[PDB]
Amino acid sequence: WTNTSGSCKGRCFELQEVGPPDCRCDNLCKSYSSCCHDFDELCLKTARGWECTKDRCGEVRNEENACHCSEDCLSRGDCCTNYQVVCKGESHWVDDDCEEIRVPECPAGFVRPPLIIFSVDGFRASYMKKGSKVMPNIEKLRSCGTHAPYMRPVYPTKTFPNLYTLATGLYPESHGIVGNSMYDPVFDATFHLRGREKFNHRWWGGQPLWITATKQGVRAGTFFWSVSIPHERRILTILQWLSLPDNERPSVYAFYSEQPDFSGHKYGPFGPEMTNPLREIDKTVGQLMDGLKQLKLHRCVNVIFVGDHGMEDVTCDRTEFLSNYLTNVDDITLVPGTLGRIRPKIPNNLKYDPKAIIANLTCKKPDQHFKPYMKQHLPKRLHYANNRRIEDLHLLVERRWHVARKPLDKCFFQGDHGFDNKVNSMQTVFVGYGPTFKYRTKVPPFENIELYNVMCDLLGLKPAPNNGTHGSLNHLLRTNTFRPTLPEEVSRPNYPGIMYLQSDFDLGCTCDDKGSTEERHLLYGRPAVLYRTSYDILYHTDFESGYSEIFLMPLWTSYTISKQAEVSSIPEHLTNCVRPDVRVSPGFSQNCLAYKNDKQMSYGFLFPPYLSSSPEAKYDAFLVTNMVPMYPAFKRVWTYFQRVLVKKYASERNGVNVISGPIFDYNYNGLRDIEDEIKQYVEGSSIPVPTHYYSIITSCLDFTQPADKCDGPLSVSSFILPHRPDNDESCNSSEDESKWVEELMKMHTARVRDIEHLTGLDFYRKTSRSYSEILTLKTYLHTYE
Ligand SMILES: *[C@@H]1O[C@H](CO)[C@@H](O[C@@H]2O[C@H](CO)[C@@H](O[C@@H]3O[C@H](CO[C@H]4O[C@H](CO)[C@@H](O)[C@H](O[C@H]5O[C@H](CO)[C@@H](O)[C@H](O)[C@@H]5O[C@H]5O[C@H](CO)[C@@H](O)[C@H](O)[C@@H]5O)[C@@H]4O)[C@@H](O)[C@H](O)[C@@H]3O)[C@H](O)[C@H]2NC(C)=O)[C@H](O)[C@H]1NC(C)=O
Ligand SMILES: *[C@@H]1O[C@H](CO[C@@H]2O[C@@H](C)[C@@H](O)[C@@H](O)[C@@H]2O)[C@@H](O[C@@H]2O[C@H](CO)[C@@H](O[C@@H]3O[C@H](CO)[C@@H](O)[C@H](O[C@H]4O[C@H](CO)[C@@H](O)[C@H](O)[C@@H]4O)[C@@H]3O)[C@H](O)[C@H]2NC(C)=O)[C@H](O[C@@H]2O[C@@H](C)[C@@H](O)[C@@H](O)[C@@H]2O)[C@H]1NC(C)=O
Ligand SMILES: O=C(CCN1CCN(C(=O)OCc2cc(Cl)cc(Cl)c2)CC1)c1ccc2[nH]c(=O)oc2c1
Ligand SMILES: *[C@@H]1O[C@H](CO)[C@@H](O[C@@H]2O[C@H](CO)[C@@H](O)[C@H](O)[C@H]2NC(C)=O)[C@H](O)[C@H]1NC(C)=O
Ligand SMILES: [Ca+2]
Ligand SMILES: [Ca+2]
Ligand SMILES: [Cl-]
Ligand SMILES: [K+]
Ligand code: NA
Ligand code: NA
Ligand SMILES: [Zn+2]
Ligand SMILES: [Zn+2]
Repeated sequence: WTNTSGSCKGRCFELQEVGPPDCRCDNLCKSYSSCCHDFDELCLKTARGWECTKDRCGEVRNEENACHCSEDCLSRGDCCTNYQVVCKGESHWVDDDCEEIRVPECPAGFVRPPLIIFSVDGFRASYMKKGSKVMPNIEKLRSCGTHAPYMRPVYPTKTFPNLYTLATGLYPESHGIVGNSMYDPVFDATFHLRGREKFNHRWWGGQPLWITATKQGVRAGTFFWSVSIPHERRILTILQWLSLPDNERPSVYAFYSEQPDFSGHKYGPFGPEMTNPLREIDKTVGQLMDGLKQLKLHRCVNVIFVGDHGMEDVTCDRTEFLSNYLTNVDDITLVPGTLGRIRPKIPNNLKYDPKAIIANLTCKKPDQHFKPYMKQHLPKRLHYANNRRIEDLHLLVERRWHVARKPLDKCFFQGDHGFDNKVNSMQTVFVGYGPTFKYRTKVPPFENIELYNVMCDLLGLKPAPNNGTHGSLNHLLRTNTFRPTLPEEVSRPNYPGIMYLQSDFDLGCTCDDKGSTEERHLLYGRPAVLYRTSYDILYHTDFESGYSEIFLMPLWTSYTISKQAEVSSIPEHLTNCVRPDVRVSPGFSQNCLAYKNDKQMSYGFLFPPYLSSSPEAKYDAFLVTNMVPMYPAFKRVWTYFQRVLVKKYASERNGVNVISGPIFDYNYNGLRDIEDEIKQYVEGSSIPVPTHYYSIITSCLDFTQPADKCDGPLSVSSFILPHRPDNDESCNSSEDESKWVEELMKMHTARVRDIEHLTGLDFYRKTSRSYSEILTLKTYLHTYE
């Protein structure tokens, strides 16, 4: 119980959090039904509106007014934002020329620039194309400050997962807010957009920016605004807090707008009804900038104008129904819409057959507008699996479409979001303006998981452990850049020489018949191994590898293919050639007998014999130390990549450096598995089966320079292919590989950083580039939009 008969007099929007039985006056009181009886009348004043008029200039202060035009209002920090414009002949901030901020220009008592996070819900990246005619304030921030053409949100491209990702620097699978709605099987409770369940602390993991701030003695403003508090009041409150004494004043502030998301759902992103809501948000930005200018803070504060996700054209008519694919939809619960998550209606039903359900949802209609996946098979770039709240069965929905259980479940909407985070329509905005951000600078697109580290740096805070790559966004900043340190190598390699004779081996294999290796094939230095293990560096004419004695295969295989390289076929008599490696013991080698016995498992090679520099060098590609276990269905993908696509990339990019290898992620946590976690081996052997195969393809950004003679920045594209026993994911896989393999690889595009987490390897340790630039390169994701 709370005594609401108390009063908010002189307590409106107080920073001290009050709890029952005392009545609250803070912004959050509304969502706990604990505001004092007079909160609306004292704290949500609307009298005379939000703008000063000429007749109000120099007025005697009236406490009933929403905002003031009295001579004392600047010293009290509660002027209407246009006070100096109307009463003192000042210009609106938007009308001022763009002037470089070389150092913060703050009033006395400020020791560092405050940070204001201006969050806009559903602000699609392409809305910026409307320019100054629609949004002059936002356009000025964008062109005068630092901006990206777009920022990549996290999957699902929904509000609660993305806002909490912005606050923590974590993937939803780690922070726990995996959707706008979610069922936790341990709690046996459901989190919803509406209701009280979401207010329970048990759902919210990690460490949000406001907690990081308070734990390190930095004061934070609210990061939650009640829908009943109008935007003009949110801006005035922030300005009032910025006017508090030095010992009370917060260092970080957040503003939130439900728009343009609200109108986006009603009218779609291309709707003519979108113009007025965008003009209204721009007016709010204008009030904040004018408000800051009159308080002499417009060249003091850092402003981050950021969105949570974009908006797509989605209609009721474009809905796929599970009732058209499955006999009994009454036995299942579906999280529907722009994504699908399926689980049995009865939480632990033994009759629930996910295998039969997936089979009925796989390639059943030619233009099917969704694809089913067991969560561990989802593209690794989504990082959407390691949480009990994520159902095993997932449906990736095609952009512009919805999925529903049955038809029973005019249309209420014309727009929606939630789709795959690489989708153009889901892309959102990023603008950084102020003394710490760069002046009139465009930066390449980046992921929202990276902002938490930057916000910590802008506030002098040590970030909590997160999924960002600290230093990868250093190019956005004038100052407060993070000096990163190269991770120390944990395991030094062995460099084995010849220690065995051909006669020492009995592997059941048959075969009919250092130097400059490092310089040519290892262009960016040796990858470092960041965990404790036993491995060997093996040199060859055409490739170099880091061979694991534990996993009996390379952790990585590195090779360079020039633009002029010749592709050759494997001679008929060498098709089944596998040769013992005299540098590696029989006890630390794979064997052909295991592969022959295993009627479901074949083998591939990491360095392809097809790309050998000579028939003599080709024999090295058939070494037992270059072989890896591969399902025949996967070999169709792998062989096409090696025989066709590597040469294609070398020819188009002027040579390529390729690093390929296995990945073991049986527990789908996005991290390298330890031995005990491996759940599949080649029949009757200790040869582990990878869950995935990666490749990192590097070349010169300036393609007029060959990959092996690049003087400047690099260009990279990578992938993490699922090692599957079938090609059920690719509906057109019965056709030639030229019709589907590339499409599959593009879907499984990845960052070098994703591969580093999955392998415990550290790449690009020896380049002529700055470490900050290399960190940006590692976070790059090649999208095929
Ligand atoms: C993205 O970045 C994060 C953060 O660095 C990485 O996640 C971390 O991984 C390490 C190594 O696996 C984990 O440490 C292990 O776990 C415990 C400590 O765990 C407890 O204490 C920490 C710190 O106080 C706390 O954050 C943990 O919170 C988990 O559990 C809460 C209660 O259930 C929950 O609310 C919260 O969301 C979080 O759940 C998530 O993590 C667990 C695993 O911990 C996972 O099962 C679950 O599905 C969620 O994803 C927890 O109380 C140590 O004793 C061990 O020795 C070991 O060191 C960290 O706990 C974990 N941190 C977080 C915040 O998840 C990701 O790996 C990285 N991803 C990639 C791909 O790089
Ligand atoms: C819920 O709150 C009501 C409103 O009170 C205000 O808000 C609360 C949260 C708190 O901040 C209060 O201080 C605010 O007044 C409560 O009603 C009030 O109850 C108090 C008594 O508990 C009343 O007081 C007296 O007011 C007189 C003036 O009108 C004073 O002269 C008097 O002072 C004498 O007594 C004190 C205490 O011994 C001495 O120290 C002094 O020297 C002096 O001799 C008191 O201060 C107040 O007037 C009430 N306000 C109103 C508007 O009625 C409410 O309390 C309940 O209801 C009231 C009507 C009484 O029956 C209470 O006994 C009863 O608890 C709160 N509800 C609950 C359940 O606690
Ligand atoms: O329910 C909501 C919004 C509810 N709140 C979001 C959080 N919020 C707030 O002020 O967040 C501010 C904030 C918090 C954090 Cl963690 C981080 C930052 Cl950078 C900023 C209050 C309003 C919603 C929004 C869009 C939707 N689209 C849709 O289909 O359903 C929707 C529901
Ligand atoms: C998968 O789809 C098939 C239809 O293609 C379902 O099988 C049919 O079920 C009905 C009963 O509703 C029978 O009358 C038909 O004879 C069945 N057809 C065939 C070809 O067997 C099947 O039930 C679906 N499975 C699931 C799990 O939904
Ligand atoms: Ca319309
Ligand atoms: Ca793992
Ligand atoms: Cl959801
Ligand atoms: K076999
Ligand atoms: Na509230
Ligand atoms: Na197929
Ligand atoms: Zn949103
Ligand atoms: Zn929305």
